[PDB]
Amino acid sequence: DRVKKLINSQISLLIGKGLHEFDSLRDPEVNDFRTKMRQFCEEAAAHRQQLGWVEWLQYSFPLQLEPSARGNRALLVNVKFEGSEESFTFQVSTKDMPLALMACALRKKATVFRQPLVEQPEEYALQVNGRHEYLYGNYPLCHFQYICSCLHSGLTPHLTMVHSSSILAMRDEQSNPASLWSLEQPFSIELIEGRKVNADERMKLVVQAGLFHGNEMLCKTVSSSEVNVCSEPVWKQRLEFDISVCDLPRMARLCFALYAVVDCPIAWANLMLFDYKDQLKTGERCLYMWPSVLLNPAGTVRGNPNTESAAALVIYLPEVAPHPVYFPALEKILELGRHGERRITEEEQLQLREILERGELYEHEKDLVWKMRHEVQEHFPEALARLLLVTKWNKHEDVAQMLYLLCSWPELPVLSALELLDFSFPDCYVGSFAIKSLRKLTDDELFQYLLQLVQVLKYESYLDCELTKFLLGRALANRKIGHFLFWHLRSEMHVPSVALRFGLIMEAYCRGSTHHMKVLMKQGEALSKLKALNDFVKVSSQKTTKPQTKEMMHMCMRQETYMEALSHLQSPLDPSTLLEEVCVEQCTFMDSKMKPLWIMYSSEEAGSAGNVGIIFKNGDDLRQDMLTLQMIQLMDVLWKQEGLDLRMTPYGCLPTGDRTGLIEVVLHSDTIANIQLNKSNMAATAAFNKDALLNWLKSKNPGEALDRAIEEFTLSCAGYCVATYVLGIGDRHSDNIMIRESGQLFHIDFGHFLGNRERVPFILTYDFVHVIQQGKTNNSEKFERFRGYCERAYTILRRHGLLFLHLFALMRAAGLPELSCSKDIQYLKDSLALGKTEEEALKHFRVKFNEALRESWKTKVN
Ligand SMILES: COc1ncc(N2CCOc3ccc(CN(C)C)cc32)cc1NS(C)(=O)=O
Repeated sequence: DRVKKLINSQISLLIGKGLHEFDSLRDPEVNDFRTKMRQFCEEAAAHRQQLGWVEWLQYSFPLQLEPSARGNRALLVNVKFEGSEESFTFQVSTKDMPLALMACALRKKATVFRQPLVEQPEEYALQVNGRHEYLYGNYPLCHFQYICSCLHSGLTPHLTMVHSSSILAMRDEQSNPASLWSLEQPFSIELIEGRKVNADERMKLVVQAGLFHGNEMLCKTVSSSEVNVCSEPVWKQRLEFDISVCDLPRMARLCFALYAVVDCPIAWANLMLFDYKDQLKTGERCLYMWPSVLLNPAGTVRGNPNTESAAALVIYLPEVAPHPVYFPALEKILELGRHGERRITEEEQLQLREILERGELYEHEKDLVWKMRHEVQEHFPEALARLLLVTKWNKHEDVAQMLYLLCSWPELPVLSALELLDFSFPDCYVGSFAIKSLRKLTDDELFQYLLQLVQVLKYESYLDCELTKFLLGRALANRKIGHFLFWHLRSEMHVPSVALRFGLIMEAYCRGSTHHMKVLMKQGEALSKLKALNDFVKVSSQKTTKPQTKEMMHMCMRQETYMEALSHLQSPLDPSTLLEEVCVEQCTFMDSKMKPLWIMYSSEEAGSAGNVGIIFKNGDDLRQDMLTLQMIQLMDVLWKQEGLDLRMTPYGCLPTGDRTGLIEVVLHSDTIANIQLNKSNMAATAAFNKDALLNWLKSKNPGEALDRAIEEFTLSCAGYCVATYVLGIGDRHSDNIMIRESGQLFHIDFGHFLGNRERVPFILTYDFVHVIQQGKTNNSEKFERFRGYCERAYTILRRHGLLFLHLFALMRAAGLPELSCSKDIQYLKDSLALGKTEEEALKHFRVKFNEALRESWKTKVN
């Protein structure tokens, strides 16, 4: 009673939408979703509460492994036991496993405490000090991201021996508190009227209507008659479509576009012809229209919630029978589809093989794919998508024949399944099949594609769907998946077209983890304070000097309400990172229009690794930055899987609200512009501005360390030259390029990509060529190694070209202005030269790299 009511108010506050608002809709689809998903998520919670202690570590602290390890050398490690000040430093091999390190620490504890211990190494796990990260399992130490990170930066790993009883105490502490196919007549509707229409009185109003199965028309579009512009237009007319009622596929959507003609677009509205319970819709429909920015088939099938101001179209769906009509059950479909004809010549089998291994077709090529559909299934199962695209979705007999093959189709690789999630495959059985083949995604692969899977929810026609159930089950089985699923949904609650769907998924998730709900509430409280703090800084920076606004920001942060809200939270950018003590004196803000905040933290428990920063931004939109950075990270994983480490810096970036988000601070780094300012009385001051970068590296890396820094610069420079070229990152200048004290170069500010439109050429800067060449004018040995790194990076990306294409195609659902159409996708197709052979693509890259070298030399002339 009192706990339920409190939890309900806590979910309302967390998701940014009162749960009573779901109840007020009196929507049976909303009610069934809420009841079935609450049950599903509570069942997941009960399974979790009884997990074994090692399984609970897999849930709460999933392993962070090196990409090359997924599916020798000496090392110094500092190990302590929980709640003990005392620690032990000892030598291990990078090939040693956590258990050997643990047995070693237990022998030391037994010698110091003078007693032969009862404890076996099997009863413990290794925590990374002051982090929600653990080392466990039969993996050598160098396979762990944390150990790998220490090895490269020279730092000593600091670990804590945590007993099973302590992990079990965590699990316990975090518990949830106790017949259609006979109807041959053409499809028709009555277009009754319009309400709250706003247009120029000199013009006339028209309603264009179309039937779609995804993006493809099921028949030609039909238009109403022209009627004089007014607030309440009255048509009362029959719109007849060239398709029989029996031929409407299950996922058929009726799409409307209201406009004014002398073309002046006004509004659009879509609806599914069948409901969530498979019933063919009849009766009057009031469609609350969305404003046009003509027909929008990809647009949401739910009405505009702003019923007070929105244009409304009133339609009538006729009663096609005196009894309700449902879409036929799978048994009936399989029965009709089971019947057909299966041959073809040795020459035409070569023609089919040619086009299936080849991707638009000519009409005759389509007919052969369809005729040879059984052979597509048995000998080319990976060509399923091609066959689905040749299926006549406007003929129920062909759809039955297609569904018959699909229902016995072998499971496809993850790559093939991602393509099938596109809106180009709108059928529900196709969608279910795609999810079935995605079930084999590892948590690491799932995390890599989570952003695209969340965007795909915007294409879904109904609330209760296989994709939502899949995402929820995986989120509830892995705390990190759960964390990012929550933030990707929460960051879009200000978007009315997704607020209901996203709000309902977050509620179900919360029912599955009351403890995680409170952990996320703590994060939301810090974000609420940062927004109030940022508003103060925006106002104050216009009235006074920078030192004054900064002192005022500090005084504001030092208030008890701010010190409480801003400290002791898991970072929204990374739940493994603990943001412990806010270091007010180190906090500041940037001089740009939105005055973003620079927030520093420290943790005595984590030591040096506890010194972390976040950038809070309110006013800018970080969605494209997050996507670009996720793509750069993916490049890093694919390169590392080929044994290529280009020493990349894919720092965290996460939208959290309406034009609000965080960016991970990379410490010990500066922009190229700041370094090239060549200030006097500094360790880097230069005789020639071209020496500035190398002198800065020299001051940071004395003696023998310079060699390693130049190499880190070269590797990262090759990675970023390739990444920015492939992704078409433009507006590159000295203040959006950074260098770490390690020598690593990295890019920032990804507000423009995919050419935005101009084809971005490969960029080679003389300043960077100068450092790669160790400061020498001529150094082809070092320069050409760098070219090899670029070529190797580029050829790896090309081999995974389809993965980038499939992911970017799914991202079109995000509604990013620079990722809206096929033209934007064509940019990636050209940058990766996907229509060519590897030798032709490498020849093309070489011409592009040489064109960038001749461009660079115009600066070398001076
Ligand atoms: C899209 O905006 C951003 N993208 C990335 C960063 N990074 C992330 C990595 O750590 C950094 C360390 C220093 C600087 C450069 N300094 C001048 C603040 C920038 C960054 C920062 C911003 N936004 S800002 C700070 O420029 O207002």
